[PDB]
Parts: sequence; C-alpha cells; structure tokens
Amino acid sequence: PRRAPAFPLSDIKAQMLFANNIKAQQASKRSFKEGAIETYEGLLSVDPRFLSFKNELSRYLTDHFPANVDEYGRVYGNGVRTNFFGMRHMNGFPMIPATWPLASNLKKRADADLADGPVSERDNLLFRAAVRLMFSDLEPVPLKIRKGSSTCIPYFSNDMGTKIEIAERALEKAEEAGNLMLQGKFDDAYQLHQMGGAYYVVYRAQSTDAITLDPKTGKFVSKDRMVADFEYAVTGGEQGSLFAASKDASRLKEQYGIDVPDGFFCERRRTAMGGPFALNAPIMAVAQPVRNKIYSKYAYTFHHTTRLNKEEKVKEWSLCVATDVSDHDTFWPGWLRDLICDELLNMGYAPWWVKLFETSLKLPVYVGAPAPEQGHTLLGDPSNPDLEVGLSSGQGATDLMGTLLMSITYLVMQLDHTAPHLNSRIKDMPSACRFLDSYWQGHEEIRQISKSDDAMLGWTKGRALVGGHRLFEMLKEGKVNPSPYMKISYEHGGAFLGDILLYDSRREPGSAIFVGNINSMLNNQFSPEYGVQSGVRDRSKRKRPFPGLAWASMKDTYGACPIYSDVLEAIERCWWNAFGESYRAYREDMLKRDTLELSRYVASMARQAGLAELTPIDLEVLADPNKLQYKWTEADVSANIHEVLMHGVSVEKTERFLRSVMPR
RNA sequence: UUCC
Ligand SMILES: Nc1nc2c(ncn2[C@@H]2O[C@H](COP(=O)(O)OP(=O)(O)OP(=O)(O)O)[C@@H](O)[C@H]2O)c(=O)[nH]1
Ligand SMILES: Nc1nc2c(ncn2[C@@H]2O[C@H](COP(=O)(O)OP(=O)(O)OP(=O)(O)O)[C@@H](O)[C@H]2O)c(=O)[nH]1
Ligand SMILES: [Ca+2]
Ligand SMILES: [Ca+2]
Ligand SMILES: [Mn+2]
Repeated sequence: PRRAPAFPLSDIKAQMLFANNIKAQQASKRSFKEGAIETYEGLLSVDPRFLSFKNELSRYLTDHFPANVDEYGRVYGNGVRTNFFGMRHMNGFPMIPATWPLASNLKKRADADLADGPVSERDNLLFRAAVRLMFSDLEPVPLKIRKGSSTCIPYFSNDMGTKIEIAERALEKAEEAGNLMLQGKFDDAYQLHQMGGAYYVVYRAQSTDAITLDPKTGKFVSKDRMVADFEYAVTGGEQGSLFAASKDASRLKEQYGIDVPDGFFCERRRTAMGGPFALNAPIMAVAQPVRNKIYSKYAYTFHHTTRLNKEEKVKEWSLCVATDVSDHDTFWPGWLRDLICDELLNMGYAPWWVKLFETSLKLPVYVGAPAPEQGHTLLGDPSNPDLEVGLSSGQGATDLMGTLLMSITYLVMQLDHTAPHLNSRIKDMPSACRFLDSYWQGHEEIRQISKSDDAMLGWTKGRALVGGHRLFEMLKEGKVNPSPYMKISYEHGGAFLGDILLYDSRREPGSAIFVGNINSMLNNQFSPEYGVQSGVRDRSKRKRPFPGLAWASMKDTYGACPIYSDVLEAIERCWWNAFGESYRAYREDMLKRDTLELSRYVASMARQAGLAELTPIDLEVLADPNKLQYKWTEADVSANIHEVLMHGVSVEKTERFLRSVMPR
C-alpha cells in the first residue's frame, strides 16, 4: 500500500525514455491499433471464405472428437483434451480492455495467502541451493541477439549493426553503470549507458482462449479475462476495479464493416515487457551460460527436446502429476529476486552486476496503449527503481527466474506432502546443494521435469509414492492449495511442453505415451499469433520467416496423435468446401516456395538443395522463431539455421566480460 | 516495426 508514481508522456521523466529519433518517438506516441492479419500470404484472418471454413471445421471436430480426459485430468483415447472452438477468433482484433500492469503485487499475493519469503529454513536453503547450482561453474559463450528485435528504450533500433554496438558497449560500461547504481545514482546510470529507465509494454496476443458452446442457448461463450484498470494497477489492488475485458467482436461490423459470424470473438491479449537493451544485455550475457549449465548437467529435469525424449523419463515413474500455476508472472515473488541476488553476492558475483540484475527486476514500465484513449503513461519513477510487478517478461533471464522459482517450489511441494523422510538430508547449505543436485539429475524417488511453471511431478516405487497419490487426490479435490508460494493445481488434460501425455485404460506413467497436441496444430495453422509480414523484406526479421516449412515438420510433430489422419481430412474437406481449392495443395506450394526462398538465406543450403538435412526442429523454428525462446535452445537447432535467425557478439568480448562478473 |  503506497500508490506508485505515474507520469504522462509529457513529463520529462517519460520524455527521457525515448531517444531523439523517429522510431523512438513514434513508439512513445503509438496509439491503440487493431486489424485483420495476413494469416497466410494473400489471405486475411477475416476473409469470409476463411471464417466460414473456421466455423465449419471447428464445430465438426468439437462434435466428432470430444476430449478424452478423465476425472483426474489425464487424457486417453483420441488425445483430444478440449473442444476445437479455439480458432473462432478474429486474429488481429484484441479483447478491449487489455490490462494495466500492477505497480506492486504484494497485496495480490498476500490476499491469495502466499508467503512473503521462504517459510521454513529448509526452503530458504533449497532456494539458495538452486541459485548455487545454477550460477555455479558457468562457461562463456557469445552473446547472441535475435535478428530484427527492437532494442526498445531508449533507441528502438531494429538494426543488427546498431544492436551489436549497443551490446558490446554495454558489456563494456556494464560495470561502470551499476557501481553507479550501488551509489544510488540511477539517473546518471541511465543517461550515460542507458541502463535503466523502463520496460516498454508490448502486447503479444494469444490467438486462442477458451470458447464454449452452451447447448442450452445455442450460442457461444468467451472465457472472461480479468484486467486491472489504471487506478487498480497503481494502487496494487487498493482501489480501482478489476473486470473482464470485452471480447465481443460485433463492434467490428459497425466499425470496419466486417461480417462477424456468430460465436467469433476478439482475441486475448497478454502483456509483456520490452526491455532496455543496454541493461538486458549484460544480463543475457550471463543468462545463456546458466541456461547452458542447467540444460546440460541438470538435463534430466530441465532439457526436453522430443516427445519421445520426455516419454523416456516418465515411462519409469509410478506416478505422474501434471501441475498448473495460473498467472505465474504477476505472482512471481519480489523476494525471490532479493533472495537470489543475496545468494549471488555470497557466491562471489561482482556487486555491480548483481546490482544491475536487481534493478532490472524492479524497474518501472511505460504503458503504451492498452485500449483506445489510454496509455502513454509511465508507471514508477525511474530515478528510483522500486516496482514489484512480479516477473517482467522482457527481462534477460525471465525463463531462469520462472524455473529457479517453480522447480524448488515443486520439490518443496513433494517434500511437504510425500517425502518427510527426506528432510534430514537437508541440514546445512552443502547438504542442500548435494540433495538438490541429486534431485535435479533425477536420482531421488521423487522426480520432476519442468520449464518455468510447466512441469510434471513424478514418484518412483518407494516411500513417497503413497504420499504422492494423496497429493494428487488433494489437487483434484483442490479445496486446498498445496503450496505456500504459488497457487498450484492439477492440469485438466495434462500435457508437458506442448505434447500431451496419453495414458491408456491402465492409467500409468508406464504404458502412457506423449503425442503432439492436435489442437496446438490447428491453432498454429489457422490462428497465427502474428501475420506473415509480407511487407518485411528480410525474412529473417519476421515473426514467421518461413511459414510454409511448418508443413514439412507437420506429419512429424503431430503424427503420433490418434485422430491425426482424420483431422487432416476434416480440413481438406472443409477447406475445399469453402475455397474450391484443396488445402493439401495450398500448403504444398507454400512449402515449395518457402523452401526456395530459404535457400537464399542459408549459405550451405545449395541455392536449391532440398530441406534434405534440416531437422524437424529446424523447421518449426523457421516457421516460428519465437519457439526458440522456450521449447528449444541454440543447441537443439542446426548450426547454420541458427545463424539465420540469430547474430552474436565477439566471444572474445563477452568472455572478457563474463570473467569480470563471475566469482574469481 | 512491439520483449526474453
Ligand atoms: N518474454 C516473454 N516470456 C513469455 C511470453 N509468454 C509466456 N512467457 C513465459 O511464460 C511464463 C508464463 O507462463 P504461461 O503458462 O505462458 O502463462 P501465465 O501468464 O503464467 O498464465 P496462464 O496463461 O493464464 O496459464 C513466464 O514464466 C514467462 O517467462 C512472452 O510473450 N514473452
Ligand atoms: N521464455 C518464453 N517461455 C515461453 C514462451 N511461451 C511458452 N513459454 C514457456 O513454455 C511452457 C509451455 O508453453 P505452452 O505455450 O503451453 O506450450 P507450447 O510448446 O507453445 O505448445 P502450444 O500449446 O501448441 O502453444 C510454458 O509453461 C512457459 O513457461 C514464450 O514466448 N517465451
Ligand atoms: Ca501458467
Ligand atoms: Ca506458446
Ligand atoms: Mn502442462
């Protein structure tokens, strides 16, 4: 309770956030904007033929293939875990009130009965152990930058050249600034090395949310989505309201003269931080090496590539629970940040860098335009970083923050309800590192596989096993939250990292298999999160460089699905039905075309040799480079293919930097 | 042209 400082774009504090160039300026002023997307080149998400197709196809599947999810959120049968009404959105038009970020989430947490720090000393050691194991013996790698991404505040450059400069410069003066912040001279810090200021709110829209058909009425329903209005966000819950955004698509007709079929809605719009690159870089410089560690040494619980690779691990469990956290980001504890920095200091990380890290995690945020007639407000004074927004997504290590948190959270959920007999193994700090280390390599009778908040908890034949079953039962009755840190619960129709866990009549981690989620396929093919940006000349700077290729890796990724074959026909039909064309064909050309274009961007790729030596991963990643942020890493992607989408800095330079940072 |  304090009420955070807000400033209008006019205020000098806001002005200082955007540089004296066009891109910057325009970003500061950009107003609300919506509109159809080019789902595929030449086709609009709103084309009648298409909406019609979407309407027919979505009903037919929902009708003919109802989910096969048991009383325990385990999917069996057809692998369908929910209706296919996902696609019924006007991709391009967001739900309208689109939320404001909270200046502070303490009340939010408290009011949800979640701790304001480790509750037991054990946990305190476990969290710190996670910090220890994770930032331990890190090994330097080039700092790689996504091509065509915006440096955001204060420049907003798109230019790989300019970025590499900003970055190299950053790693250079990174220490200077920061020692500057230790002195509390946050402004000097930003003015001289543009490290600070604020995050720039960016609205990644999730093209498909819950939509249902009330048999009773005959009309559809959109899962209400709660959004906090300004007053709410500034007071952190104290005043203001928190209502549902308006997903009604009818407006589209009166506004833009677009025929909106019944049961079609505006999409859900998640918000996300555009991090000040000057700052975000010195962080990524360390983040990636950490990534490399946990993904290697602790690959059992952290590195998951294929649906068979996962299957392997879960096959040996005697119990497998698919957990679920909702609104992970806004709940993320401020104290885990401070805990972490503290441990990092103890471990011996240069202060200034830790100080950069900290600041990075309590920075103000500039809200663009959440709705028509809104925004252009900067929350939190940048001269004195003190926000508690939870976990600012743009941040260089947002994925590591989410795991360091939930991994320990989950293990603690297991220690708490199924393996008391294990506590004695966690006496001092070391014992903890030792134990956590074992747990992470998948060597205890309790096991885990995760990514930030997505995970699967397992128990092997042993003592805990009986406890496990109790926990699972608790999550089903779900009248009680099993954790003191986050609100956890069982995932109805459990799946991990995009593949669905398909049990059979036996219902055991043993005879169960993993299969790509079919709905995911449908959503990806007919409900892209971004359009094809045919405007953008350089395809490697687009959100979907090579849309067409995804067709190749399709049979592969979604092959294992039970009703696969069927779906492909339902489509073929419904498509041919509303277009006269054959979908199979469409994608086949698209594939052929894109395959050619690709060879232009890939060197070794003989300027016509086939997709020959490209791995499926390589494909889905070229059709969607965003997946390189979560589901895959530099290592699971073909060498040269990675160069297409990324560009790094001289190792000689990042290495020199990494050295000055880490514990001597 | 708006993030990891
Ligand atoms: N930088 C970034 N991270 C993202 C983005 N989307 C999801 N994430 C990552 O995903 C996590 C959020 O978990 P999700 O399951 O996607 O969503 P959520 O906000 O937790 O809650 P629900 O969507 O309601 O289940 C965070 O830890 C973020 O780091 C995005 O657009 N940008
Ligand atoms: N850093 C980051 N993490 C993400 C992003 N999207 C998802 N994640 C993380 O990865 C997990 C699985 O993400 P999902 O969106 O459920 O799965 P998916 O592989 O994209 O498959 P679909 O269901 O088809 O969208 C999440 O729990 C998040 O923590 C993203 O843009 N950035
Ligand atoms: Ca979640
Ligand atoms: Ca996703
Ligand atoms: Mn899951």
